Parts: sequence; structure tokens; C-alpha cells
Amino acid sequence: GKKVLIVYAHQEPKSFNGSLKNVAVDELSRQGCTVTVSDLYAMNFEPRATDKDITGTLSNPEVFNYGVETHEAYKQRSLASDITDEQKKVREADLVIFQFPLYWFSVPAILKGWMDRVLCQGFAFDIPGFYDSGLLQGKLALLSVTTGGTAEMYTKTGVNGDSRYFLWPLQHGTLHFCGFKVLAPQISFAPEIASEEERKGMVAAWSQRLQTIWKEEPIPCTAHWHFGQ
Amino acid sequence: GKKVLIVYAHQEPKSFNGSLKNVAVDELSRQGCTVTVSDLYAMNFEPRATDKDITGTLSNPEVFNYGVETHEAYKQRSLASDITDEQKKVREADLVIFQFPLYWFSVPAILKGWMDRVLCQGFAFDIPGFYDSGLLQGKLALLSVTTGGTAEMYTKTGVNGDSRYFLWPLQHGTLHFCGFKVLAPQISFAPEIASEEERKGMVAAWSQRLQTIWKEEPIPCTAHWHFGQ
Ligand SMILES: Cc1cc2nc3c(=O)[nH]c(=O)nc-3n(C[C@H](O)[C@H](O)[C@H](O)COP(=O)(O)OP(=O)(O)OC[C@H]3O[C@@H](n4cnc5c(N)ncnc54)[C@H](O)[C@@H]3O)c2cc1C
Ligand SMILES: Cc1cc2nc3c(=O)[nH]c(=O)nc-3n(C[C@H](O)[C@H](O)[C@H](O)COP(=O)(O)OP(=O)(O)OC[C@H]3O[C@@H](n4cnc5c(N)ncnc54)[C@H](O)[C@@H]3O)c2cc1C
Ligand SMILES: [Zn+2]
Ligand SMILES: [Zn+2]
Repeated sequence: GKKVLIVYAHQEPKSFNGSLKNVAVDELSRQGCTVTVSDLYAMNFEPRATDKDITGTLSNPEVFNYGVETHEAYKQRSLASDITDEQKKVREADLVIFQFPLYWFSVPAILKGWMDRVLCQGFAFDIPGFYDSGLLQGKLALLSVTTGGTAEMYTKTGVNGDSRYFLWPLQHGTLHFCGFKVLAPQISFAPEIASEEERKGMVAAWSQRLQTIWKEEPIPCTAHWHFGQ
Repeated sequence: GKKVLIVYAHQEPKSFNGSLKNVAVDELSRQGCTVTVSDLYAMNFEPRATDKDITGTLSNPEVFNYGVETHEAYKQRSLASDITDEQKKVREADLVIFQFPLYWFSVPAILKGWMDRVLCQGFAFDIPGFYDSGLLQGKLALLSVTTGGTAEMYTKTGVNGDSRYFLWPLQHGTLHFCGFKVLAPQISFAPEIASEEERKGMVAAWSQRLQTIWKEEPIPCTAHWHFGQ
């Protein structure tokens, strides 16, 4: 049996993102997987890293160091419940799919805050204690991203550069750093400009891909995969 | 005379980031510049891109598209006032400095939300009217970043890859996209690991650079600069 967490960051259930999230739930559910969705906007998920993320009293109340305090809070079971509820989902998951629209060559802020606050020292990594020594090894992650820009813009000599270039902070600096094996990204380019046929194509590619997702090997999450040449 | 906006993202006034923000204010003030700081945590700045960012009648109330609705709201003057407040600061500024700790090879979520919400269509870019034709043409931007990782970790053959690689979504995908000229980044590596003497040096290096900031040329914000290809 396999467990999947979908971390979903779109405001609108009728959106293209919503449909990709819903086809993932439908297909993984059909396969008999255990499926959980964190719908961040619906949850009004807190993005800001603040001292409210620690319950009780601080490791150093005179000078606030978010990383130190959250690490100590993790070890002492004193993190805020919104964070520990997400950590439980991640701990249980074999695969974490992130479904989002590209905002400024990155994730929407609400999802950036999920990464900042949920993947804390002691849970996802230690110092030292990262990349292959990270704490989420064994797990798979997958970025399912939609863009405004066309595929052709996202080439080496296109205006936006290769799409792999923007993946680096997410794939390498975040997911690989925490120990995930990273499956190849799903990138659904420019659905707002696409026709209905093409947008079905994209949804159906994704549903089709999901049928065999458990048979994929991860990408080599290297500086060479992203940039090289 | 020159106007500077510092967009600052750290929870703790006594932090290394707070020090670097203060020395910027002090130095630029000493030069006779006009200086404004947006202290995002102190402001409790809203990072989430939601339908609360538009106060008027939506273009399409059945299906919410944040980009479309914020573009129309900008033209109509129905955006939330926290957004308009920031836009005014940007509009008036000759130079925008971003002062932040690196979180997951990127900006903290509160600052991601500033980018997501403040830099809307009509204000920061138009389609057409992006990259060299972006609406913030003539303005300078500069990222002043602090890290956990050391400079050696952030080299082409270090565990983190070259520091320029993480700059791409920020400098190119965001700032250059909006028409900014990008000054070379200020990266203060690993202050937590550094000796007191080295920290004092990194602070003084920033102050000294600021003495001559108005004589600098921007970087060529290209894939070649960031990746060497
Ligand atoms: C703050 C901000 C920053 C951004 N920065 C960038 C950037 O850096 N780079 C970039 O490339 N883009 C950028 N974008 C654009 C953004 O990535 C796209 O607008 C987004 O990816 C579009 O996805 P969506 O789900 O919102 O599309 P939607 O508008 O929801 O949908 C696209 C179309 O598909 C339709 N649809 C929905 N479900 C289905 C279905 N099942 N079958 C067929 N059609 C369906 C919808 O009805 C709609 O007509 C930015 C946008 C914002 C708001
Ligand atoms: C969610 C999260 C994700 C992160 N992801 C990454 C990542 O991807 N990559 C990465 O490399 N790092 C990462 N980090 C680490 C983070 O970038 C560093 O912790 C941060 O940059 C350190 O800066 P600071 O201002 O917080 O340091 P501080 O801890 O405030 O300062 C360091 C020291 O300098 C002292 N100091 C302050 N002012 C002065 C002064 N004027 N002169 C001398 N000493 C002074 C302080 O008292 C302290 O002792 C992450 C951290 C978090 C919390
Ligand atoms: Zn990697
Ligand atoms: Zn550029």
C-alpha cells in the first residue's frame, strides 16, 4: 500500500490547478492508495515564520532565532499544531506531490510558508544532518507546476531560461536537501492560452502519468541535471 | 537627490540582518538620501494572494483568477490599501534594497508575499512590457542576503552549487522581469558560524560598499551571468 500527500496551493477549486489536484486524487484513489490533501488556501495556512510557531516559552527569550527556536521546539514537542499536523502528514507519506501555479519563478507565498515552517530542523534535516543525511530519505517528492509562460519561453536561450533553472531552489535546495528523491517535475505550460483540447491533453497526461508513478526512478538531483551542459 | 526603499524581512531587531538594515539606513541617511524601510514582520505584512486583495466588483465572480483580478483592480484602484502603500514606496524609490536571510534557497515567505502581491500587472509589468520593457525601468534593485551555508558550500563544486544559481528566480524572474536594473548582490555568508571579527567585517564591508553604491553599474542579468553557459 502507498500513502500520498498532495500539498495544493490555489485559491479557486474550478482552476486548472484544481483539476490537476482532483485528477490526482481520483487516480491515486482508484489505485487504492491512501490520499490526503492539504488545501492551503482553504486552511488559511499561516505563511509567516514567527514566534507564534512555538508554544510555551522560548529557548532564548531575549533574541529570537527562528531556526534555533523551532529546532528546540520540535525536539521538545512544543511546535504550533498547524505545523505538527502537516509534519504528521509528511511523516506518513511515501510521496508528496506539490500542486501549484508558478509565482515569480517559484511557489506562491502560502506554499513557501509551508516549506519554511513545516520542514524544520530535527524533522526534515539536522545541522549537520542534510541532503543525503536529511531526515525524509525514502520518500518521493514531485512538483506539479503550471505556468503563464510558454514552453518556448522556458528554454536555454528563451526569455525565461530553461524551466530546470527555476526548479533548482525547490528541487535541490529544499526537497533533495531534506532527503527526498525527486521525481521528474510535471510542468503544464500556459493553460490560460491553451485551447480546450490542449488543456485536456495536459490533464489527461497527468492522469496517465499517475497510472505508473510508482514505477519511476527519481531524477539525479544534481547541479548538472539542472544547468548542464 | 536619491530615494531608497529597504524591504526588510527579519523577525529580530538584534539580528545580523537587523544590523545590516541599520547600517544601510545610517549610511544612506548620512549621504543625504531619502530612506524608507518596510519592516515586513513588524507590519504583520500579509503574504497570501487572496480575493481579499480586491475590494471592488470582480471581473469574474464565478471563477477567481488572482492575476486577472489584481490587474483589473490596479487599473480601477480597488486593490487593498496595504498593496497600494507598498507600490507608492516603490514608485518613488530610485533603489530598492531587499534585506533578508536565505530561506530554502529563496526569500522568506513574508517577502515572497510582498513580491507576489505588490508587483502586480499594470504596476510592475504589462504584457507586453516586461524584462527590459518592464514598468519599473530606470530603478535599481539589490539583494542583500545572509546565509547559513558557507561561501565554500556555495560554489560550483560545493554541496549547494554556486550562489548565483539561487539568485535566478529573484534577480531574473522577478526583478529584471519588472524592468529593474540589478546591482550585484551582497551576500553575507554564514554569520552564525563566523567569528565576531568576521561578522564585524561583513557589516563594515556592506557599509563601505554603500558609500559608493551610486557609482555602480548593474549586472548583466542573463543566464550566462548566473550559470556560465
Ligand atoms: C503573482 C503571480 C506571479 C506569477 N509569476 C509567474 C512567473 O514567474 N512565471 C510564469 O510563467 N507565470 C507566472 N504567473 C502565472 C501563473 O503561473 C499562471 O497564471 C497559472 O499557472 C495558471 O494556472 P491556473 O490554474 O490559475 O489557470 P486557470 O486560469 O485556472 O485555468 C486555465 C484554463 O484552464 C481551464 N480549466 C480548468 N480545469 C480544466 C479542465 N479540467 N480541462 C480543461 N480546462 C480546464 C480553466 O477553466 C481556464 O480556462 C504568475 C501569476 C501570479 C498571480
Ligand atoms: C526556514 C529556514 C530556511 C533556511 N534555509 C536556508 C537555506 O536554504 N540556505 C542557507 O544557506 N541557509 C538557510 N537558512 C539559514 C538562514 O539563512 C540563516 O540562519 C540566516 O541567514 C542567519 O542570519 P541572521 O540575521 O538570522 O543571523 P543572526 O543569528 O541574527 O546573527 C548571527 C550572529 O551575529 C550577531 N550580530 C548581529 N549584529 C551584529 C553586528 N553588528 N556585528 C557583529 N555581530 C552581530 C548576532 O548576535 C548573532 O550572534 C534557513 C533558515 C531558516 C530559519
Ligand atoms: Zn539535488
Ligand atoms: Zn535577468
